Amino acid sequence: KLLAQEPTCPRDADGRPRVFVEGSGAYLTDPDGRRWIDFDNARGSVVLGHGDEEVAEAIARAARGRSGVGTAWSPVLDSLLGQLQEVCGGDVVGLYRTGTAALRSVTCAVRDARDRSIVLSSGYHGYDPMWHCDEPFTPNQHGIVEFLFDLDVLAEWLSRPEQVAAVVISPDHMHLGERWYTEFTRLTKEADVPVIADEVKVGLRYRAGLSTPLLDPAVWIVAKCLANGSPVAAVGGDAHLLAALEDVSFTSYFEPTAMAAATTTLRRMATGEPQQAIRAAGDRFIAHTRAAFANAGVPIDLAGNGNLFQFVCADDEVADAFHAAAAAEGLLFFEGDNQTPSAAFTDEVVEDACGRIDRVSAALTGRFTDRELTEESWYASAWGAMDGLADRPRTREETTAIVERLWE
Amino acid sequence: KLLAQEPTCPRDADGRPRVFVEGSGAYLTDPDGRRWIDFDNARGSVVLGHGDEEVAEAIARAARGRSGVGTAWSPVLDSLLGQLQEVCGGDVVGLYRTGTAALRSVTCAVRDARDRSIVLSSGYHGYDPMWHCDEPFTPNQHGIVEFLFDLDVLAEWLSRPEQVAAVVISPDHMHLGERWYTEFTRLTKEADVPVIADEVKVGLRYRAGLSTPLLDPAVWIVAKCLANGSPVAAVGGDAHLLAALEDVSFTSYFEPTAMAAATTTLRRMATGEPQQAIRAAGDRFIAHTRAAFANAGVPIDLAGNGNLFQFVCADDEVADAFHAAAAAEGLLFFEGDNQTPSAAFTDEVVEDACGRIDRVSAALTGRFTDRELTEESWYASAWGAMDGLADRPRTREETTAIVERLWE
Ligand SMILES: Cc1ncc(COP(=O)(O)O)c(CNC[C@H]2O[C@H](O[C@H]3[C@H](O)[C@@H](O)[C@H](N)C[C@@H]3N)[C@H](N)[C@@H](O)[C@@H]2O)c1O
Ligand SMILES: Cc1ncc(COP(=O)(O)O)c(CNC[C@H]2O[C@H](O[C@H]3[C@H](O)[C@@H](O)[C@H](N)C[C@@H]3N)[C@H](N)[C@@H](O)[C@@H]2O)c1O
Repeated sequence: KLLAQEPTCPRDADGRPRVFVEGSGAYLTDPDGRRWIDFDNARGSVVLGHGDEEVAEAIARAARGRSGVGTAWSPVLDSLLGQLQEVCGGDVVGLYRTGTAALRSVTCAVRDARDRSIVLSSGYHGYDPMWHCDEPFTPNQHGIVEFLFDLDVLAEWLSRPEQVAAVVISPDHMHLGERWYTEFTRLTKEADVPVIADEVKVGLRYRAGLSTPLLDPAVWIVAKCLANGSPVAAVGGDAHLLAALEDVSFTSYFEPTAMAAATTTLRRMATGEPQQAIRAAGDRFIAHTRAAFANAGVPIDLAGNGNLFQFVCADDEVADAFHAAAAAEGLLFFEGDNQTPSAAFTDEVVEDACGRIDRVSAALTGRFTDRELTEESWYASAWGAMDGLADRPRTREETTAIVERLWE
Repeated sequence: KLLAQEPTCPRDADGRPRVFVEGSGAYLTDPDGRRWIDFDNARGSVVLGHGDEEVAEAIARAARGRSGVGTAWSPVLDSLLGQLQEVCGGDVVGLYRTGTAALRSVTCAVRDARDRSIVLSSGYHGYDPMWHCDEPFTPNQHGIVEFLFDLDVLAEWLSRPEQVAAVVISPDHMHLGERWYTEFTRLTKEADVPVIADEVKVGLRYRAGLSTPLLDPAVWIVAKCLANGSPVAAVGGDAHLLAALEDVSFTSYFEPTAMAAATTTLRRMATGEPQQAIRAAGDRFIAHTRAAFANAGVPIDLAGNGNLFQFVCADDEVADAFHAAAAAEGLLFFEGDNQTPSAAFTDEVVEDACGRIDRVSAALTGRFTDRELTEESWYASAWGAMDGLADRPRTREETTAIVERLWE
């Protein structure tokens, strides 16, 4: 009753937030003492594991004033800014406390520098009202055009490039591939329109760098993979497009525990070693789960890879039964969205999660053996996770029909 | 050269950031080993003291997952929301990572609830471009009218009340008195326009509550005094005006170290004891300093009280000389803005600081003896610290003239 906001979090079947009282590594403990395996991981921001020792020791020293104070520039900030630039590229870098803040600030800065009114957008960019819209493919009141990753619509808007300030996309790699990114970049280069790569979720997710070399971003944003859940986002890119960032300052800019979490996490993420380990362990869990369901005739497949994957169910009913069965075994999934294991998802935890998937499979057998994975199932589950249209061959009339089905 | 932003921080006379390696209580240590007394305190967000051990212990435990994880609701959140509603009041509460984000979210929500386009504003509300304006007393492109705490301009805009969604003010108590607040509240009650009290700086600063009972805010925001520098801001007030906050969610919402810092700090700030101790200690420093300058012919006075005060210098040459002399003695002032001691500013620190101020006064004696504080000195100093016009008697044409001198 007290809380005016509606934060995204795991919720039970009746909509009330699931309470977890402690966590460590890959395991969460609920009030009754039951241990769950976390695949949500603070919506993908805990990439090293809950309570990671090295980060925790750095945070504790920073809370005791040993590595700088919030009053002033600290010795470690230069190394943070320098490594961000080495890993992600760009002329200049900037820092924020949320992805929402970073996305609003850089989009306004790029719009100002370009002196053009229209921004074309696909993917989620945060909660700020500037992104709200009543319908896709047309400007909202802030000049933003949602194009749902549809390149026919994008091509049309870019055929009048004079008025387009920038294209901002949150890249997805479960449902968009080489073909889509090659044509996206071809179109934007032809229009000479700068691209803002919103890599809040996928920046540093797959390797020590941005998510695909097929994109050529003028500006990038990363956050979830940067600080093991502490509130830090970073931006970088072309100096003239980010000129307006000179007016950005906020009180907690130099707060030392966030600085400790970001520097300690980035030094490790910049080696690529956590992403490689997560990839191997997650790949094993995916392969085990895919074969389990296929052998038991459960109509649920997987998209993505070990770093970032999602469940594709034939229908809503299937997804509901899956989610109840998963919860009963102590698997904590981000329901209808993407699963992002952390480095704490070791070989032993994989074994444990596979045993829990074995029991979910056994609890779903013979209930939905008839149902097929239709094109409708693939678009609906992709729409939940990457917030637009999957790259699957389709007619223009089919685009309209999908959007009519799925738009909120 | 890497940073695209210009964060507010102590800088030397050439504009380069002063670097500090470590801090404990009221003392900072610089790279050369010199100890400085901090009056800036992360722009007033460190109210207990750098490295406060009780907060550090709670942060360290939270960093190890001992009371919750960023994935999910936990009991620490229930207690925090309850503590906020108990100290500040209101129907509902919400949380943010910065004062800037909180102010933008509540202002948009209130404007949408009121279905009116004009917001009247005084004081600083954060870095977001929605507050940028070319001229005072006229609506910017977002419908916001800056009125610089001038109640004659406010009365003019409230004489046409039907299009005024809200009045948002950052209360000042160094240069605005009881008479200002009683007339402000009378005018806004008469127009039936809700008041948003931006108490990011002054909320809990002076007592265990908001800054003055002479305001009747429909919505309040606090931050600086909440978490000893960790990135937490809170809002609350009338449920119907904050209904759009149901759309607010962000990835780090459940981040446990920030919640640990806030619950621990707020528990101490809710007793009123830290603010009483700071008031007493800061008052002793102010009295000593005012007399040191006065008895040496140095044209520098002080405004405010022990919780929050500022220097008022005859002119900018005096202020520049004062700031250079202060840094030479290891006093770390928020230059040209307000000083906010922490609870680590104990009597032993007061005595040290008074000796340093004696040396500052000695360094300035004889340089500026023939200069005096004018009304222009008071308006210029107030403008830098509270971002509007001091409450001194003046006509409407004198207001225009002062603003023409000070508007940047
Ligand atoms: C790509 C991207 N850009 C910006 C942000 C905003 O960052 P902050 O949260 O730090 O401000 C994010 C945030 N990612 C959160 C999830 O967004 C989508 O899912 C839904 C959210 O769960 C919900 O809270 C929103 N109201 C709607 C949104 N569609 C993604 N499906 C999910 O994968 C993300 O974890 C970015 O991801
Ligand atoms: C009252 C108030 N509301 C909102 C904010 C924004 O909070 P966040 O910083 O967490 O986003 C603040 C912040 N206060 C910081 C200082 O602001 C003013 O000082 C100047 C700033 O330092 C500078 O960055 C700005 N460009 C201009 C601004 N005038 C206050 N004078 C200073 O006293 C504050 O400490 C609020 O204070």
